[PDB]
Amino acid sequence: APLPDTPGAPFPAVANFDRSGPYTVSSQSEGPSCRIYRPRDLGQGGVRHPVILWGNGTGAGPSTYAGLLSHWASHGFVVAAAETSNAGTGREMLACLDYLVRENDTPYGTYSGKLNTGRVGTSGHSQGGGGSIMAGQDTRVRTTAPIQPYTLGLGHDSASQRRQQGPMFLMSGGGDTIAFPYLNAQPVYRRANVPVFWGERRYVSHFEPVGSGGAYRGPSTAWFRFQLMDDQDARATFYGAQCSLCTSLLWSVERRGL
Repeated sequence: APLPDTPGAPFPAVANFDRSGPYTVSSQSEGPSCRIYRPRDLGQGGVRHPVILWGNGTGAGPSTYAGLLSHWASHGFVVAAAETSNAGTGREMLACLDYLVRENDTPYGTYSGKLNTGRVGTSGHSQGGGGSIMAGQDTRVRTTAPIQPYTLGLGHDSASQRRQQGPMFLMSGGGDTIAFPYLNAQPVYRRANVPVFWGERRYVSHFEPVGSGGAYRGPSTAWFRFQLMDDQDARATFYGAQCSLCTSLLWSVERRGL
């Protein structure tokens, strides 16, 4: 850990990060209480799929975010969402990683030889966004993208903010009165020991990520494509003084080490 980077053929390019990708998707509950959203046909054309671990919002289940999870899977990601409605410690998210790792390496299953376990990301909404930070401490994790994280309690260890392994895309909502950004997101940005891109979407509430992922679906996808798939087309969304988010009137950007 990190696990070796084992890339396959390059992933098809897409013209929009917020539209579906080329793959037909499926989901199943399997492993240690994991709901996995993935391309129906794994390894099409020789691609090796990067992994995204997902933590739900407090009291929610994977289906609450089915539109977002499937969307990522349509791009070519295998998304392992912990089934738990309380994912703040990040432990259940990582149990799902342990299962995929094992499955990839075994000779005869669904995922055998199909994953790129050297390319792992974490994300989550609210308590699960705190859970993605906590899991981002694992050396197997290359990047995190917490969506409106709740970091004031519900299993969060603020020490984890200074022990990240890769770059973070921190997302907050200007109208979130449940995981108030100044109290839950600003401290994460302040303390991050890795390059951080903090995008605050003005006006949106704590329910914006539920379902299709709303305004966070495209940006989050561009982030994972760039970090996990080396998609250079997604690069400009976050890099440069003129990156897309940077010039958008609906996002407040704060960047560091990038």
